[PDB]
Amino acid sequence: MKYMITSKGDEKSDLLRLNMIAGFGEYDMEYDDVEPEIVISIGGDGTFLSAFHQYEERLDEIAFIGIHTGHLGFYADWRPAEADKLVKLLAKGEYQKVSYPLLKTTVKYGKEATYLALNESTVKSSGGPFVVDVVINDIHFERFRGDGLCMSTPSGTTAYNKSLGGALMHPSIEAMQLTEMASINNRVYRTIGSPLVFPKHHVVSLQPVNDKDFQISVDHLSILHRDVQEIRYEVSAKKIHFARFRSFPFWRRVHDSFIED
Amino acid sequence: MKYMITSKGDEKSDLLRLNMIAGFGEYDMEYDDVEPEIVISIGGDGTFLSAFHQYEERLDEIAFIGIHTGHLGFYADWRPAEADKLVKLLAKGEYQKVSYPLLKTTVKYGKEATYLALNESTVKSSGGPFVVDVVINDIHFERFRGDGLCMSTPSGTTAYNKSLGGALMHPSIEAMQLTEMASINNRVYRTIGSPLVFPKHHVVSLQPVNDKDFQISVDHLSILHRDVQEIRYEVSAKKIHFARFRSFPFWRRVHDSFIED
Amino acid sequence: MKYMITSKGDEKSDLLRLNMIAGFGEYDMEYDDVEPEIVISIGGDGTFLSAFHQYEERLDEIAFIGIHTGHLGFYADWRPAEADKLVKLLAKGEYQKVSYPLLKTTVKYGKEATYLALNESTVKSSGGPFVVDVVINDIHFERFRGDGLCMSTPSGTTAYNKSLGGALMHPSIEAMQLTEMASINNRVYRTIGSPLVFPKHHVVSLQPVNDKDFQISVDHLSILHRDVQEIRYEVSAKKIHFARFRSFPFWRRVHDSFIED
Amino acid sequence: MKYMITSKGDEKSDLLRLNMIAGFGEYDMEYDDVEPEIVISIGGDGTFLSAFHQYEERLDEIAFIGIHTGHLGFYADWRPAEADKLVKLLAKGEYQKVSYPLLKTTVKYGKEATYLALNESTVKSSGGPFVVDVVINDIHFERFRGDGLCMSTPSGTTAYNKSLGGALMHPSIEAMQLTEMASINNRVYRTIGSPLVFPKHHVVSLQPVNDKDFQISVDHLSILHRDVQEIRYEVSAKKIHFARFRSFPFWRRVHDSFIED
Ligand SMILES: [N-]=[N+]=NCCCCn1c(Br)nc2c(N)ncnc21
Ligand SMILES: [N-]=[N+]=NCCCCn1c(Br)nc2c(N)ncnc21
Ligand SMILES: [N-]=[N+]=NCCCCn1c(Br)nc2c(N)ncnc21
Ligand SMILES: [N-]=[N+]=NCCCCn1c(Br)nc2c(N)ncnc21
Repeated sequence: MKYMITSKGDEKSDLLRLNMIAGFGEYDMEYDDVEPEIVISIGGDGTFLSAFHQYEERLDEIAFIGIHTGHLGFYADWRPAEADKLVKLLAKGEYQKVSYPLLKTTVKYGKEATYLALNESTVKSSGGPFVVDVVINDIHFERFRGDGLCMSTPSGTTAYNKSLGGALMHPSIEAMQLTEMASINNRVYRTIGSPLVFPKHHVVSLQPVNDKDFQISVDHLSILHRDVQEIRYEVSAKKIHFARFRSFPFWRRVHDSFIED
Repeated sequence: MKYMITSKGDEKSDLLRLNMIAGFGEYDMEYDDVEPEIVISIGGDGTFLSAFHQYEERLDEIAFIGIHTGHLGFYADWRPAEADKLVKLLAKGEYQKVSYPLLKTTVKYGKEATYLALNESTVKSSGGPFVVDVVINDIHFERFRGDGLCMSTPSGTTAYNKSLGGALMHPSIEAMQLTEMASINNRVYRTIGSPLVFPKHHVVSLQPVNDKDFQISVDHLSILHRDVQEIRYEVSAKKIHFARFRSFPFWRRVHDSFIED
Repeated sequence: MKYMITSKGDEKSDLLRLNMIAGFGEYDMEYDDVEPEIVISIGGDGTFLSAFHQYEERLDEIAFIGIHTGHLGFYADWRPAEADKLVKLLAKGEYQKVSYPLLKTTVKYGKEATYLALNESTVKSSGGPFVVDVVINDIHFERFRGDGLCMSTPSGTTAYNKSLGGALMHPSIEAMQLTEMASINNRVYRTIGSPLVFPKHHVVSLQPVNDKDFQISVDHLSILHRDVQEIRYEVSAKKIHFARFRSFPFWRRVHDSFIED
Repeated sequence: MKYMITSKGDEKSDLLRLNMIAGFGEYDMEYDDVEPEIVISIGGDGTFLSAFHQYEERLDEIAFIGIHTGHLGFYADWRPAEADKLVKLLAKGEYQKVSYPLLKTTVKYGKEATYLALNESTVKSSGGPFVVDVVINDIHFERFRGDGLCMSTPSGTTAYNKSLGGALMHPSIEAMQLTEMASINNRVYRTIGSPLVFPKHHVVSLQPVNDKDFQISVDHLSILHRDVQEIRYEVSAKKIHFARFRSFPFWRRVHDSFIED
């Protein structure tokens, strides 16, 4: 199969990449970063995020693999000492795949721009106060007033969603979680406060009240959008496919990253 | 069909019950509180909880309906003014049903006792300090130290789970959420802190460390269990079936109860 | 005495201002917005904040008064219906004063800039990730990693400090409170998480780790500072003096704003 | 001076106690556990709590010292390796003292019982639902509905108060902090949610609404009180006096216990 390898850019990740290319050169494996069926990221979860968005147009044709040359990552979750064994079983093929849900973010202008997120998408205010009306399935739910909102993927719950008090969902649950950032709550302004978990086909809409410019982020990318009229959140029909080669449970992956290792 | 009606016991709930029995007497409807196919609770969510556990041995043969004579409830969510229209469309039959996930709680002794919960099951310490080892899918996850733990159903997320910082899940998501109660976290003792959402077939086990007596609650019921050896939490294969007669979205039901009405 | 009146700028606040000037014209009261001893703000807490920072160079010579033409404010906490009675007892003089603590914020460059805050001062990152070392009384306390930090005055605890989970302090306590914004906590990075309350003379220092550009806010004002080397927080020796004319307890003021009114 | 030493009861704490008595026997130091001026606790913070309440009738005549034979404590905060140096400088006298605020808890029946707490006092419900009206300085503040309340001393903020989201106050601030336990908040029932910090002479009163039986705890002690009519919280006029022998800042003590050591 075709393959390619991204690297964090530091010394050890580049050297581990060339070592796997040399190991791949001993098999029926052609290097190709244009039409690959296997994408390997070496470095961290951020390096994996770049590899995902780099090939987010062909998600159904790629099995992703992450190698962490630093601390353990939730996507780059295979030690460098297992690089040589990764190459062989990848070269055989006939491995099983695992798929995670993704977040679909739509932005409408007075024009439309859609995005896909592996971790989360956030909405903050371009300087001024952040005020939006939250619409769930065409029903007005609340008028949010604070620092912003964060809609997280299941696997993204361990990232920014966790710092905002959100819960950690197992990535086999096709859903999305919304969390609040420093919400103002007084006798006249009311937010739900609790994080919200939405199943598939549930559409969460954010609609402006005053300023129509929001700082919208999607994973690592963050762009200021002007004259915004609506932000639509829903579980994406597209999924990301990992190459499963051993057994590393998500809760074990959560334990090693936050409890002890 | 056979039917029965429970009442909160106050004046208006009893009078609304006799009015529906009289309205039911004008149809092919026999009253029977032993083998009913339709159970109506009048009062509040607590009155509905009693009706559920009263017929929790025959959940697949009953469509539940809740009427709130007081404030809006998440299970008793139909106004008394709609009692006369409930009777007629219930008498016709040919309504659609909706099903919610339930929580299965297993307790092992040096003997076994299983339970079903509509909202949540909690574990606290019988006087002394609460210490348990949390085991997720036979893998040790953490050693919890605090006031206790709460495993909530999807519909139960709006109850005790909400007061503990847990997220609100849509009841169409077959899952269960675990929350922490006043967990102690220092340089040597570590808990995850974030709430955890577990899909079906995921088994969460609580195992004692010192004292084997815990105050285990299941919905409104709470019993002190002695010489406890294991507490097993998992999404139940059994479900509760409501009688759907109009359109009352869960998020609309959340809005009316916490934001404004 | 000399006096001046600021107004929110809308119709009713301007008309209430001219009405008090006319009422003041019936006494030994000269209007002067350069050297006043009594400053009246009409509008809201934001209008009061502007009046404070407008005369923050002469705080020991001014008694402040706030009138809310909208909802109740914690500084603008006197109804417009009491405007005519405010004018008379202000004209008599011989009222008692009440004083609140202020926050002193120092910023050092490779040059020094000091500021005074009535509510709080916040530190966020200019685009990139926010990382600082927190130094309390010259002892390294923690390496913070997240969205930012907020040091609040006692009276400022009801503002942004409250949205960040901070506690509400009575303004008679000469202290300052620090709160965290979306702090990242994993097995390798650790923050205290709890808000911290510091007495007088306690100096809290924030020191950069990578980027030396921070978005530093002080009350409503927010300015991007570049090549920052240190941010020093401490309870200010200066205080703000209100003109006490009735009895409005802080906890009563908290009750009317968040519980019910 | 007279002195006495309490011990956790395990082997090393008893042996360290007899070693200090033998070291004290080489000075003008008489052992006396009835009228001592110096009390030494060996073990942990719990052992120190027992020593405090054991001599809480003569707090103005005693300088307390805590030795931790296990992990670092906030009261037992001197290593066993410094036991021999503690004995000598204690025998010289002429050390400086440091004093911490205490919590005064009053309970009224249809009779009165007062208590002193070094960490905190908690109020929970004897089985049924916990509902109280919170009265601050004779003004009704809120109707609390949840699991209970916790009023903490400044030094007690690092204990149970920290697990409940409360802030950490420096013990030089004569104040008390109130925190909420799993408070229920819906459209009809409202709590402040934020922790509250009260200065001296501020009296916080809890008054029953239905059940007059509460599980009231004071530090380690916990007693069920029946037919309760009022619970009064205020900063105590009495203080605890430690024997200062080196320099161990409270924030350094917080750092070593929660961040790293
Ligand atoms: N706030 N904040 N947090 C930033 C986390 C950055 C590292 N990181 C990435 Br990039 N993705 C994940 C993920 N899915 N889970 C956990 N950490 C992750
Ligand atoms: N802590 N605490 N909270 C007690 C809530 C009691 C009322 N109540 C019942 Br009973 N069941 C539900 C439910 N599913 N959602 C919301 N309120 C509910
Ligand atoms: N986040 N956020 N919150 C902004 C609050 C703005 C209104 N406001 C002002 Br301006 N000052 C105070 C104060 N001291 N207490 C309460 N509200 C206040
Ligand atoms: N929940 N819960 N937490 C129990 C803490 C028990 C140990 N411990 C004692 Br006993 N007193 C203190 C104190 N003042 N600070 C920190 N830990 C303390």
